[PDB]
Amino acid sequence: SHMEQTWRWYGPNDPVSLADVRQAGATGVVTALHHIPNGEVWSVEEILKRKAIIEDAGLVWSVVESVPIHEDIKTHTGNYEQWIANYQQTLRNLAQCGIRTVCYNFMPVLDWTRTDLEYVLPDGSKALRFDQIEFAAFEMHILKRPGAEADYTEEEIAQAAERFATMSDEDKARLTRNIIAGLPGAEEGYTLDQFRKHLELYKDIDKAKLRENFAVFLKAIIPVAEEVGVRMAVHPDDPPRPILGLPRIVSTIEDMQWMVDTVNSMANGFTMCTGSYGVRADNDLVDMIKQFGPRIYFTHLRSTMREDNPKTFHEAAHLNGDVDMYEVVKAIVEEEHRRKAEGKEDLIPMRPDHGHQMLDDLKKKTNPGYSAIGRLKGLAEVRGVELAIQRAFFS
Ligand SMILES: O=C(O)[C@@H](O)[C@@H](O)[C@H](O)[C@H](O)CO
Ligand SMILES: [Cl-]
Ligand SMILES: [Mn+2]
Repeated sequence: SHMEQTWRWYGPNDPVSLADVRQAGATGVVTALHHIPNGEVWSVEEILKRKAIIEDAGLVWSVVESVPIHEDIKTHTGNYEQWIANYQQTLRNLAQCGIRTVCYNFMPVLDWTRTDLEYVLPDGSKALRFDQIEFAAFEMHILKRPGAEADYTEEEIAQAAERFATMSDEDKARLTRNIIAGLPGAEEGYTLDQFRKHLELYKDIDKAKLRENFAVFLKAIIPVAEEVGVRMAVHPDDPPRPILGLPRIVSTIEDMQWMVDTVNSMANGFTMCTGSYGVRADNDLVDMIKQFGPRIYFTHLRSTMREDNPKTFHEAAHLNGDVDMYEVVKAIVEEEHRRKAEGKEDLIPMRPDHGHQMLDDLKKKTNPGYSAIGRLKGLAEVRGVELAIQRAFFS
């Protein structure tokens, strides 16, 4: 009702129109200039061109998601100094156009990851899924990483061998593309060969080293962001665990605390993605919002469901997964109200994040799972929760 409701739109080529977005009830668009090569500067011209298309629909461009961080920055090799300079200028250009929140990630090599893009739920709709056994089969029988066996239980290894033996040639190709070619929003894509040689750049890069590389980026970017009035909102790792022998360093509350200890400026903040942090049971989403609320500048309000094997998860309906959506929304609303009580008034934009593929969308070739109807449904569910919390606790 008063909640700042936003919606990820990929641009003119997105099958979801800006009319669909408005009818969904979003007043704000989340988007990026996806066509601009990784690490190059986003010109004012390109920015204003996207901004105008959105304003034309009677919407506003609320959040950027994402400005990509070149791999040379994450490995701290090659042209990193130039890429950082460009990233800085992108932020200058963005703020000059009046776009003041930037979402970004530090997932190395791979972005957000799923093994199955078309998992049929009992109601007949389709969800994204991360099957631990599918993923083990990829790592040990397709990628053949040495020695990936250390990331798995004996039983999972036996199961991975069995699943692989039932896979068709095309099952194996699809699994591979699913994992490495890039899902919607990802700024990197690989063939198996490209992927395998890219992993080698990380043979001497452990958790501590990646943190060091991230620190170089933050200390360079945050002062520019602060100077220019832009707030940075880091998106967590998805899944928030180390995969493929590579570290993942935006997964837990310790990692969030590390980021604040590294750069104190308020320009250094967070995207509270409940779908991603919520994958692992040990993340206390509500505590995360209580502790880091002042720095939460963007939320993704979706939910996942862990299965019998707790590393296997699929995307749930927004109110029926592992995320206690009531408690999460309550904490966000309480954060917005303390801002208001400290004198300001500074809402936290939300987007429904992912949706199931359902109704008309089942007959379409869709961006997984950025189809419209499922995302509309999640948006509406969360709208309702938030409105009732406003009336029950803040009327
Ligand atoms: O939670 C997620 O995985 C999503 O929000 C992503 O689709 C999005 O691209 C994020 O910015 C991570 O790259
Ligand atoms: Cl969205
Ligand atoms: Mn998210």
